[PDB]
Amino acid sequence: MGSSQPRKKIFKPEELRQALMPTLEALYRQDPESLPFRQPVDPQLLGIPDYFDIVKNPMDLSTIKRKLDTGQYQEPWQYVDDVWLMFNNAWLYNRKTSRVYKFCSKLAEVFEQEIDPVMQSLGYCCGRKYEFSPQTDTLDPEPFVDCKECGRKMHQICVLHYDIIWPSGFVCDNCLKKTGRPRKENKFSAKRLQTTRLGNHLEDRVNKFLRRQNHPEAGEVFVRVVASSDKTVEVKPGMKSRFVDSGEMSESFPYRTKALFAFEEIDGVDVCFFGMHVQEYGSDCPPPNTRRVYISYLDSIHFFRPRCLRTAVYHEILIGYLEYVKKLGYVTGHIWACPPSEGDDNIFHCHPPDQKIPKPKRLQEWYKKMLDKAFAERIINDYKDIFKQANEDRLTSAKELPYFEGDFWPNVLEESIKEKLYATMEKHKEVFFVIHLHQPPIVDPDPLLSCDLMDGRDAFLTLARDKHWEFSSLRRSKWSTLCMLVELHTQGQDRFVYTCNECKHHVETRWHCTVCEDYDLCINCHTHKMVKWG
Ligand SMILES: CC(C)(COP(=O)(O)OP(=O)(O)OC[C@H]1O[C@@H](n2cnc3c(N)ncnc32)[C@H](O)[C@@H]1OP(=O)(O)O)[C@@H](O)C(=O)NCCC(=O)NCCS
Ligand SMILES: [Zn+2]
Ligand SMILES: [Zn+2]
Ligand SMILES: [Zn+2]
Ligand SMILES: [Zn+2]
Repeated sequence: MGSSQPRKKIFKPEELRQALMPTLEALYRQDPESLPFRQPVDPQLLGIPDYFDIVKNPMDLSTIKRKLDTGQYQEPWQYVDDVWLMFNNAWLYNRKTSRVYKFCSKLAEVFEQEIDPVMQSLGYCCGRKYEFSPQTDTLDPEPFVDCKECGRKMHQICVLHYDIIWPSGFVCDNCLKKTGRPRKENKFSAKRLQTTRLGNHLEDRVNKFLRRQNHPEAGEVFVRVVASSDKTVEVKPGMKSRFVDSGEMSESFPYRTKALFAFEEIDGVDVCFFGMHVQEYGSDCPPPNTRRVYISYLDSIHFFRPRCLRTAVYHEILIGYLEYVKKLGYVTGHIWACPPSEGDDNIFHCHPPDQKIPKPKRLQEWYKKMLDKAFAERIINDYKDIFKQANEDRLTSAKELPYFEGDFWPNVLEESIKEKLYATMEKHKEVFFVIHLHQPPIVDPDPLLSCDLMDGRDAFLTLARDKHWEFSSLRRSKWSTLCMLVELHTQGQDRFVYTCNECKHHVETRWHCTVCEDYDLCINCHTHKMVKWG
């Protein structure tokens, strides 16, 4: 099998030895940790005939030193692969408690600190071996790209390369430094996602908050509504025969759902750190859901910089949301603060293994502090839990409880008719919040964004699981954000028509304003320099 690549970087044996072997020596210097690894494992000295049935490809320091002196290593990645094979054998065969397993983890920490600067001075991304997390014996490997000039294999996630953005292929950073040419701009950014009044209100609120709270590490935050659509929730069959047939409740309740995400600039690239679905029941929706908003789902990835401000910005985003719908005319908001089930991710496909998933008491304090902040700034008038509120203006019927898609209470009520209910309600009081924000109709000024990927939380989880867009680390979150944003930019389902903001006519050729969010004067006629678009 043939392909062609003439100006490849090829390394002569001694260049490799001179560069690589200072790391193999940093492993030998580890005493006693390197001692079980200086020779090929001998199962007849150790009494473990299992071993060659479990470790199919042995490797050791000495074998690597041999290969490195013979020249058996053409590229540095083959060396790197062989030391990680050594470590992976040990980590596999021995129990996580044994001595050797821990020796290995020390050698590995040494190798990680030594091999990275070396591999980068040789013009590579790192010296790690990465594999994706297990899903549902084998693990899937991270992907590589080759520099069309070097031929040097790099980690696609390390260099953040994607052909859709850059279709003329991957070109290493240095070869571009001789090239004179810099990277051409990534146009698929979060900032360049279609703007909305809701999004603008939220990002405008957080960014002045972060400036008022000067921090050098913080980057800009972009908040984007990436989907909204009009849906209905049908009352389920038990409650169906008991109240819809009677005409006491409408058969279904219309609402608009919106999905919005926040991104922060970190190391000069977009990182998605927060995501949220909401349901908004307007002023034409029948009781009991009239003029109500509900927070369907809330998820987050803890890499916001700096850590000490992450939660405060999450609260402001939520708080900004309350400020926005209150002004548009909604009256009450509802939060179901229920923590995710064990193995279940909300929105993001692979949270960091060490991000604490909170207990419901912690989570309820969390929503409590956020709401207390909103009350203080006069955005919320006040808030109580579900039982104190139901009892406070009485209620005797199941039809007076707000009825939201996927919420707990519709399903408690469905289960109730086959085979006391106030007892079912009071047990979970603290987990369900009712928020009082405060008449003419509510009119949403934002248009509908049709986006199947974000039409509810399942499509994006599914797609990321297949494409391995994990959010398990900063580097992996950067890559998943990169690809998420390409999906939002290029496969949404919305197509855009252009109108003259002056003459109300459809425009093709037009003059577009240099400052304003979306302003296009037709040619047939504003205070800004304009350039010609479309
Ligand atoms: C709700 C959320 C956005 C708030 O995040 P947050 O402000 O960073 O705080 P959390 O409630 O996650 O945890 C904050 C602190 O408590 C700690 N903590 C959280 N859960 C813990 C647990 N199970 N045990 C011990 N400590 C815990 C964390 O380590 C963290 O400490 P730090 O400042 O040293 O890092 C986030 O937890 C999240 O995305 N939750 C997952 C899904 C969820 O909330 N459920 C569904 C919708 S509400
Ligand atoms: Zn790498
Ligand atoms: Zn190159
Ligand atoms: Zn700080
Ligand atoms: Zn015109």
